[PDB]
Amino acid sequence: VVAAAEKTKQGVLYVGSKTKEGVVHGVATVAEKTKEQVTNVGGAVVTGVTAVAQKTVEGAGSIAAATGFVKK
Amino acid sequence: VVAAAEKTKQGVLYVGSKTKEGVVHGVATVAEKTKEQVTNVGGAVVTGVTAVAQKTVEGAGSIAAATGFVKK
Amino acid sequence: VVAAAEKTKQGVLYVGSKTKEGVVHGVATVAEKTKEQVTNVGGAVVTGVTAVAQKTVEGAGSIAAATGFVKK
Amino acid sequence: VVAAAEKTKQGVLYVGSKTKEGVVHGVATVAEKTKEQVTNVGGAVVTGVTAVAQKTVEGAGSIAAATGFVKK
Amino acid sequence: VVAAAEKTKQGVLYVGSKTKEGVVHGVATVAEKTKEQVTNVGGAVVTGVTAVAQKTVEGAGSIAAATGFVKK
Amino acid sequence: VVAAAEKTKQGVLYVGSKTKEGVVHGVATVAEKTKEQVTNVGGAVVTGVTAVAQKTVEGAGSIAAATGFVKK
Amino acid sequence: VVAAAEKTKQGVLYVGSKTKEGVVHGVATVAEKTKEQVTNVGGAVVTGVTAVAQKTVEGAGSIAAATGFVKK
Amino acid sequence: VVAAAEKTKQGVLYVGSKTKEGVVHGVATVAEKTKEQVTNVGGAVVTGVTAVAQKTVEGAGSIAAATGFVKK
Amino acid sequence: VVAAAEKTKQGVLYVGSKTKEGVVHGVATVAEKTKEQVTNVGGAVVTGVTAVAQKTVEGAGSIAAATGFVKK
Amino acid sequence: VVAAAEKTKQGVLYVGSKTKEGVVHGVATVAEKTKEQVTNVGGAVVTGVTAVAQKTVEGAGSIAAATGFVKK
Amino acid sequence: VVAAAEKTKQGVLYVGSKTKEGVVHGVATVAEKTKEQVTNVGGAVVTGVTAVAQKTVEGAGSIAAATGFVKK
Amino acid sequence: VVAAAEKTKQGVLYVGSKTKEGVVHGVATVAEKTKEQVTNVGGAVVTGVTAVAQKTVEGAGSIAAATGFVKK
Repeated sequence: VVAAAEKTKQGVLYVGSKTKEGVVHGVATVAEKTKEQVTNVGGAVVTGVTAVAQKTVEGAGSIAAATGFVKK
Repeated sequence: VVAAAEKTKQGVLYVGSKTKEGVVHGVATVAEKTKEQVTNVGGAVVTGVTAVAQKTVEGAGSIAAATGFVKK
Repeated sequence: VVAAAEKTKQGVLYVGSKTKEGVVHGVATVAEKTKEQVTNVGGAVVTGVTAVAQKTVEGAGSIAAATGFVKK
Repeated sequence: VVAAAEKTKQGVLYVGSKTKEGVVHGVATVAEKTKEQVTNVGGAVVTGVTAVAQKTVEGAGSIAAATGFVKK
Repeated sequence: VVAAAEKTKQGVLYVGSKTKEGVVHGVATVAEKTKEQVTNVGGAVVTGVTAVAQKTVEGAGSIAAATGFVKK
Repeated sequence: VVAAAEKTKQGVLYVGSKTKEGVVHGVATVAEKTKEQVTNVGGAVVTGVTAVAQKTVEGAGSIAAATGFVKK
Repeated sequence: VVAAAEKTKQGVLYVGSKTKEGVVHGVATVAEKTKEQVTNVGGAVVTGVTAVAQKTVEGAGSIAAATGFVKK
Repeated sequence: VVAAAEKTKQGVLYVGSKTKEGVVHGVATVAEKTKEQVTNVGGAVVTGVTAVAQKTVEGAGSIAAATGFVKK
Repeated sequence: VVAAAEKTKQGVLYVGSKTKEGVVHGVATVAEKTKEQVTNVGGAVVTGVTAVAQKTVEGAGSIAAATGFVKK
Repeated sequence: VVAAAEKTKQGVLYVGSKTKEGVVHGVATVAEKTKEQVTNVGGAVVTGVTAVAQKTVEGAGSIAAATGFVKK
Repeated sequence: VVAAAEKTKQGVLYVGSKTKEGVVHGVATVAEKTKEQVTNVGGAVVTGVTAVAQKTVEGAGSIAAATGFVKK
Repeated sequence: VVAAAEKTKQGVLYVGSKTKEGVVHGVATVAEKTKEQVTNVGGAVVTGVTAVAQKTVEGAGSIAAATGFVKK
């Protein structure tokens, strides 16, 4: 799990949201009368009504993610 | 789990939200009469009604994340 | 878990929120009559009605996160 | 768990919130008639109605976080 | 758990909040008729109705956090 | 748990809060008829109705925090 | 315009209304840049969201109404 | 305009209203830049969200109404 | 305009209103830059959110109303 | 305008109102830059949020009302 | 304008109001830069948030009202 | 204007009001830069937050009211 980023040197961004009665649930877990469960999140969960990503990367960007599940 | 970032050197950002009766639940866990459960979050959970990410990276950016689950 | 950041050298940001009756729950855990549970958060949980991230990184930025779960 | 940051050298930020009856719960735990539970937070939990992060990093920034859970 | 920061050398920030009947709960724990529980916070919990972070890092910044849970 | 910071050398910040009937609870613990519980806080808990952090770091800043929980 | 009523002698009434955001306008008159207008009401105007009339007349009932408009 | 009523001799009434944000306007008149207008009410104007009339007349009832408009 | 009423001799009434943000306007008149207007009310104007009339007349009841408008 | 009433001889009334932020306007008149206007009320104006009339007439009741408007 | 009433001979009334921030205006008149206006009230204006009239008439009741407007 | 009343012979009344921040205006007149106005009240103006009239008339009751307006 190695991440690196380097940068060497030698407009209008409009988001308009007009909603009404917005109900958002990003990560939900409902367990009833069960025995064993695992909710494993290790990446990126984005939830919205107006989910906007403008000009996310304009330089050095590097996201390193890893998940592990071992059950011996 | 190594993260590195270096930078060597030698506009209008508008978000408009006009909502009404907004209910947001980012991370929720509901356990009733169960035995064993694991809610493991190790990444990035973003929840909103107007979730906007403008000009997130313009330089050296590097996010290193890792999760581990061992059950012997 | 090593994080590093170095920087060597040799506009209008508007967010407008006009809501009414906003109910927000970031991290919630509901346990009733259960036996064993683990709520493990080790990353980044962002919850809002108007969740805006403008110009987050413009220099040296590096977030290193790690989670571990061992059950022998 | 090592974090480092160094910087060597040789606008309008508006947030407008006009809400009414805002109820916020950042981190909540509800335990009724259970036996064992663990609420482990070791990262970053942000909760709001108008959660704005403007110009978070413009220099040397590095957040190192780690969590550990061992049950032998 | 080592944190370091060094800096060597050789605008308008407006937040406007106009709310009414705001109820905020940052960290809450409700235990009724249970046996064992642990609420462990070791990172950063931010809760608000208008949670604004403007120009957080402009120099040397490095936050090192770690949590440990051992149950033999 | 080592923290270091050094700095060697050789605007308008407005927050406006106009609320009414604001109830804030930062850290609360409710224990009824339980046996054992631990509320361990060792990081940073920020709670407010208008929680604003403007120009937090502009020099050498480094916060080192650590928590330990051992139950043999 | 003569009304008369005489009476000589020798259960469950349930109304259930569960609405949300109800806007009612019984008698409205909108005049803009006009010359002459007449709004003459002399009968019976009933306006509602749940307009219920149960067991209105069980005895002597007699409603006598009259309207007149003369323009010589 | 004569009204008379005589009476010679020789249960559960439930109304349930559960609303939210109810706006009621019984008699309204809007005049802008006009010359002449007449709003004449002489009968019975009933306006509501839950307008219930239960067992209005069980005896001698007689409503005599009259309106007149003369313009010579 | 003669009204008469004579009477010669020889349960549960429940109203339940549970509202929120109720705005009521019974009789309103808006005049702007006009010349002549007449608002004549001579009957019965009833305005409400929960307008209930239970068992209004059980005996001798007689309402005599009259309006007159002469413009020579 | 003659009213007469004679009477010769030889339960639970529950009203429940639970509101919040109730604004009531019975009789309102708005005049701006006009010349002539007349607001004539001579009947019965009832305005409320929970306007209840239970068992209004059980005996001799007679309301005689009259209005007059002469403009020669 | 004659009113007469004669009577010759030979329970639980509950009103429950639980409000919050109640603003009531019975009779209001707003005059700005006008010339002539008349607000004539001669009947019965009832304004409230919980306007209840229980068992108003059980005997001899007779209300005689009259209004007059002459403009020669 | 004659009123007469004669009577010849040969329970629990509960009102419960629990309000908060109640503003009441019975009769109001606002005059600004006008010329002529008349506010004539000759009937009955009732204004309240909990306006209750229980058992108003159980005997001889007769209210005689009259208003006059002459402008030659």
